[PDB]
Amino acid sequence: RPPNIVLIFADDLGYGDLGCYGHPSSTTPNLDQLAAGGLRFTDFYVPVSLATPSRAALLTGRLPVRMGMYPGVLVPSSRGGLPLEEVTVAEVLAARGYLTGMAGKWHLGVGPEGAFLPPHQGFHRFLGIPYSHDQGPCQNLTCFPPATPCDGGCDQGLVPIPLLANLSVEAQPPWLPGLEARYMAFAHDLMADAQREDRPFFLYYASHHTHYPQFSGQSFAERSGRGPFGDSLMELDAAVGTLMTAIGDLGLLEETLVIFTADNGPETMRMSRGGCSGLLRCGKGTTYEGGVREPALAFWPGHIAPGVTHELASSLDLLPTLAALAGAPLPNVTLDGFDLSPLLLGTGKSPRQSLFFYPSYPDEVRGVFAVRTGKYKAHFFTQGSAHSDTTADPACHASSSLTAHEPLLLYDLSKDPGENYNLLGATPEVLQALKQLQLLKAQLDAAVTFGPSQVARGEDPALQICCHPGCTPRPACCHCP
Amino acid sequence: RPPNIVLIFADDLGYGDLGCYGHPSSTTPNLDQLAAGGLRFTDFYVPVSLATPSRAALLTGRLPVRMGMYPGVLVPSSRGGLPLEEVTVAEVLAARGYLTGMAGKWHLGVGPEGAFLPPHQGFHRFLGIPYSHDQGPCQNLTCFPPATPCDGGCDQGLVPIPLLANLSVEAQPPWLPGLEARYMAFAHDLMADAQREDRPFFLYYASHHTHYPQFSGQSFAERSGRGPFGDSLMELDAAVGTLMTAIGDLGLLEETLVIFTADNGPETMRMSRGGCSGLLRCGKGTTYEGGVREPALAFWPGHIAPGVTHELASSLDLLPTLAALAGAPLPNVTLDGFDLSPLLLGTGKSPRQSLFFYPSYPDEVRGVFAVRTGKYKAHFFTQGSAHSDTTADPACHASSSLTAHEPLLLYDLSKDPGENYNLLGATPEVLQALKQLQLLKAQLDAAVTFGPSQVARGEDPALQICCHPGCTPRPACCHCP
Ligand SMILES: *[C@H]1O[C@H](CO)[C@@H](O[C@H]2O[C@H](CO)[C@@H](O)[C@H](O)[C@H]2NC(C)=O)[C@H](O)[C@H]1NC(C)=O
Ligand SMILES: *[C@H]1O[C@H](CO)[C@@H](O[C@H]2O[C@H](CO)[C@@H](O)[C@H](O)[C@H]2NC(C)=O)[C@H](O)[C@H]1NC(C)=O
Ligand SMILES: [Mg+2]
Ligand SMILES: [Mg+2]
Repeated sequence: RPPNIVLIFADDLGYGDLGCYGHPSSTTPNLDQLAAGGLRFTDFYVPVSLATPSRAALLTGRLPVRMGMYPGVLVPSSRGGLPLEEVTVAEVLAARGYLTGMAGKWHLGVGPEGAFLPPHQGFHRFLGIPYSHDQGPCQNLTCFPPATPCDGGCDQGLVPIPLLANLSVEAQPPWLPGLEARYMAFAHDLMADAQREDRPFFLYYASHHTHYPQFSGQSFAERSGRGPFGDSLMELDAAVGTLMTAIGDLGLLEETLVIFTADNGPETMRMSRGGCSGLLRCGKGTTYEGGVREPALAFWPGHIAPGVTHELASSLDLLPTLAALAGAPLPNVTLDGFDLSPLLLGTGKSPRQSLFFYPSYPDEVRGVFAVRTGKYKAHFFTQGSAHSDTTADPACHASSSLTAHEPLLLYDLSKDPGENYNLLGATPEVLQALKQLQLLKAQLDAAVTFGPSQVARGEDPALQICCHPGCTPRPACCHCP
Repeated sequence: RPPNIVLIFADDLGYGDLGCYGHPSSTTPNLDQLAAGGLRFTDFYVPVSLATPSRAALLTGRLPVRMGMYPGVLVPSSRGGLPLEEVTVAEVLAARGYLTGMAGKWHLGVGPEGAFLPPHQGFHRFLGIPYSHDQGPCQNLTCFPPATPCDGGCDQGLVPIPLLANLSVEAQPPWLPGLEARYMAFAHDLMADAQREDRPFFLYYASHHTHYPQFSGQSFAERSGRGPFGDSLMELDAAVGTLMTAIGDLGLLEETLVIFTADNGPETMRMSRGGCSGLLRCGKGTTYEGGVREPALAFWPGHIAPGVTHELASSLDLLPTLAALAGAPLPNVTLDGFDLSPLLLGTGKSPRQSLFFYPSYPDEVRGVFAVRTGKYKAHFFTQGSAHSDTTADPACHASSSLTAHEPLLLYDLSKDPGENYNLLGATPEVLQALKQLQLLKAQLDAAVTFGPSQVARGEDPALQICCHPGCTPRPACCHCP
């Protein structure tokens, strides 16, 4: 039968944050053990280094511009959302009869009467926050018990963060030192109900770690030895340990595929309360490797042998791989990913040779910003971001503005993953890579027409979720902790 | 009985070059397996990030300025050398009756009739090159067989590189695609003779990898998928695999302690033919973490359990640990390291709380440049280096000149290992760290008197080794390949 699937997606976590990706001070013992008994990717990517667009791509296997998920990210007042018409992974697995569930951050739209909420896009069960946890004021929230407050305040002028159960406000705001526990219990129940009914489950655990502001429950506060960002990552790692114990307990180890990855690179503007891209350059919000190249682990005892692949892979390849693996059929839409099951099961290579990267603010005159083929990556356009400010590398700062490069900038990632030495600063291998990259951009730009933007549909304060509907004064009357 | 000891010391290799320290493209399967069954350090250091001074410190357990090993490094014409009077590790183990042997780079002086060569400082056996392999012309050497030449030429105006056997020129220059093989065989014989005579051996394998220029034998050329720097590191890794097979073969696994580390950070001026410091800042020649913080593995089946320590350690601590472990007595000299055996054997903590860092060009008016206590590191002086040029971080370049900092620059390495956020840009933990660091520098600077420099004793071309003594014209007549 099709396997049970657990998909864990961390938030704003970098390529060099796990212990097993080199960090000297992180504490992530469950993830290290999951890498030690599974496949660790060195070259897995996401196509855009922001939250919404990354989350859309993972769930539909489709580049975000195809469906209007740009520019920037959605906010609480947002009129727009991932069209209902797109077929998510949960829609696909639901129809093969999976009990589907999601815990955590959705950030894929809310809408008039919550029409874009997960329960409309194929999850049977949903306990979570519908957008990032810092999108609503937090100067009064506790981030670390007993009463260490969240740092800095978060977004102002908005309803507190709502924890939701399907479409109902279960709390507003929730108590952050307790979210993990709520989420483990929801996960545990979903698994056990699925055993109960003889059916495979699909759990989508989209953690809030390690997005700003950092938080954790008391068993982690001040125990990772890397400060708040670590306490928070140690908690995500202990949630993973929990899912894994529960998989043990129900005797489901060899029947569950478990993937871990993250939506985008670190927010280095948070300084030492943000993540680390390791040897890679820059972070969140850019098309440099540090923003789009993420950690990725695939673990399935008895099906995937412990190792390290350098094959190309993308979050875009998850719907199709999982569809394949569960004998479910693919939507009748154009897809930008591929089935990676041969690579997972060790009977093949990855079919993916290229990757296309779009910036946070794309546009049809400029098209794709960077393309990777084999070991080479070309950048046609370059640009820093305020999510990546504060590091010593000036190309990452928001003062590095949009600059065009013709001839393109060319890096061989196998020797210069750090993207330091432009090879066009000659050889025949180089001229052949340049001609291929130039043609893959012109091909893609000529063939993709952007979907009309969801984010420019604007904002309506009246779409903000409220615990005490119709109350007054808005937004402070919404609440019910 | 005291264990057999193998000490492997790589050259110009960075903290993020091993596969197990995060690199995405290196191929180092034996070292990864050695980490997987042993202790991987995250915070091991060397006190100066140049070759000579690092090599002096490791062998004597003493800060290089105590014995005149500054500034810069020794050259072939150098009149000076590590005084005979210093007691090396090999001297110490010899007197407890170890069969002692060294293969590889010595760079600790040559002298009039080779008075500073290893055979005078306690090794019974020596097959190697007495200084770096690029210190003599290489435009005509082959670096990768069948006939790929070394890149760039190396040093000019000098005798070719001599391979030596005790004090005799066995070759000049040697064939670089064959060094590994010579070195494995010498190592194999030394082990097996030591079994034969019922005595513990001490092998000091100081590889030439991954110093410029890169080279390897044909089984590695073009097979690591990271280019020449990788082919070269893949060869060092396959030498490690060989030592390990040989340890197996003689049935010596649980009686041999094996340590791996490297003398100093990467030479990023070699660009993509140089190493990678990972998330750490800068490289070779600086007192930033990327120049002084090195990979370090301790492997001893049945004595050291597989893990990861974050305890402080230094190359300075090796003589005393090994002396302890072999029940040999310590020289009657002031030592700057400590016995780490409790940490190795899991019955203790490291005794080391502080580390003192000197620059490549030290002086008694300025004294130590950086000090680490617990998780904090202070920099009293900062400075870039031409060994670290070419990266995006401007503080590493040789155009960043010697700048004093009062108040000191203060970093908490557990949250900011990358040395980005000066904490003095307030708190009581901070003021207490500042006062302690300021006092550890003034204490050390007032108590260490520098030894008179060996390197300023000057140069005599006549000290250059010659295969065909008395020939003419010097230096090209020296040779005998
Ligand atoms: C809200 O929606 C779902 C689905 O209706 C709730 O559903 C589940 O709850 C019970 C068992 O866990 C059963 O009464 C329902 O059959 C079951 N539904 C399915 C399809 O499994 C759920 O409790 C709410 N979501 C969550 C967990 O918050
Ligand atoms: C040069 O010096 C050493 C020591 O004299 C040589 O010594 C070893 O060689 C033989 C066995 O390997 C024996 O004849 C000697 O007893 C032995 N010496 C010791 C003390 O072990 C050695 O071959 C030369 N160095 C090397 C290996 O190059
Ligand atoms: Mg995100
Ligand atoms: Mg060196």
